[PDB]
Amino acid sequence: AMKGDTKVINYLNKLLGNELVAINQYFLHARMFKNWGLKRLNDVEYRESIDEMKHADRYIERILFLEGLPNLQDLGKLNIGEDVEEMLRSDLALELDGAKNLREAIGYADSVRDYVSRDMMIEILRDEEGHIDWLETELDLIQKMGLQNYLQAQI
Amino acid sequence: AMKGDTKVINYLNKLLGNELVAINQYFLHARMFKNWGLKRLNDVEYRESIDEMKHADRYIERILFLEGLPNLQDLGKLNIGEDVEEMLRSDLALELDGAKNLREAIGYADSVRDYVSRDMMIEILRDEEGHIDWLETELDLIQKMGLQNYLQAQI
Ligand SMILES: [Fe+3]
Ligand SMILES: [Fe+3]
Ligand SMILES: [Fe+3]
Ligand SMILES: [Fe+3]
Repeated sequence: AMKGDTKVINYLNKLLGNELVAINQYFLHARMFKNWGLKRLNDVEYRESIDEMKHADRYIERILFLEGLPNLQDLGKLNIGEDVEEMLRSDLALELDGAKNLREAIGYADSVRDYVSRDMMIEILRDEEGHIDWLETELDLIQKMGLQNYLQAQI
Repeated sequence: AMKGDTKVINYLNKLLGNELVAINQYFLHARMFKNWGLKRLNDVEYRESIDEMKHADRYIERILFLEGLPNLQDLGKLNIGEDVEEMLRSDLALELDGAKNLREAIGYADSVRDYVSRDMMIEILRDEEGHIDWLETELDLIQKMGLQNYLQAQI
C-alpha cells in the first residue's frame, strides 16, 4: 500500500541487525550466568533477550509494511565475556552503540516525516536506555565492591 | 568435574556459531514467507528455527559441561534472499556447509574418544540431513514447475 523511504528502510535493517546480535549475545551470557548459579543475573539477561526479540519483530514488521526487504548486512562479532564483568561490559558496549544508531535513525525518520518509524524507534530507545542504566549500575557496584564481593551478595 | 579436549571445544563453538546464524536467517525468512501468505513455507521455516535453537542449547550445554567457554567467533553474513527460490538456496547453502562442519567434528570427537560429543553431533547431523533433503526437493520442484507455478500450489 505504501513504499517507504529507502534510507529509513536501510536504517531499520541496521537496527534489526543490532537486535539480532543482542539476542544471540544475551542468550549465551544468560546461559553462562545460569551455569554459574547466578539466578538474578541470568534472569535479567534472559528477559532482556526476550525484549530484544520483540524489538526485532517490530523492526521486521515495519520493514515489510514499508515494502522493504530484510537485508543483513554484516552483523559483526560478537564479544562473549569470560567473567561477569567482561560480559556486562561487552553488553553495555553493544547497548550504547545500538542506542547511538537509534538516535541517528530517529533523527532521520523525523526529518523525512516517517513519524510511524520515528515513534517506534523512540519507544525502543526508551527500552534500550533502561537496560543501559541497569548495566551501568551493576558495573559500578563491581567496581566499588570488587567482583568477588559483588557476586557473593548475588548468591 | 572434567575439562574436555580443547579442539573439541573449539569445534563445538564453531557449530554453535552455525546454529546462531541459522536461527537468525530462518527467523527472518519465516517472517517474510508469512508476509507473503505462504503458510506452509512459513510453518516449516519457523519450526526449523525452533530446532536450531534446540541444537544451540545442546551445544552450549556441552561446552559448559566440558569446562569450555562459549566463544564466537565471526559468524559471517548472512544471505537473506529476495524471493522464495533465493531464500531456500541460501538456506541450503547454510545447511550443507553446516553439515560438512559437523562431519569433520564428529570425526575428530571420535578420534579423541569424546563419544558423548560425537554422539550428540551425530544426532544433530541426522536433523540437518532431513531439512537438507526437504530443501533439495522444494528447489527441485521450483526448477521443474517454475517459481510462479510452484507458489500457486502452495496457496
Ligand atoms: Fe533492542
Ligand atoms: Fe537492550
Ligand atoms: Fe542445527
Ligand atoms: Fe537445520
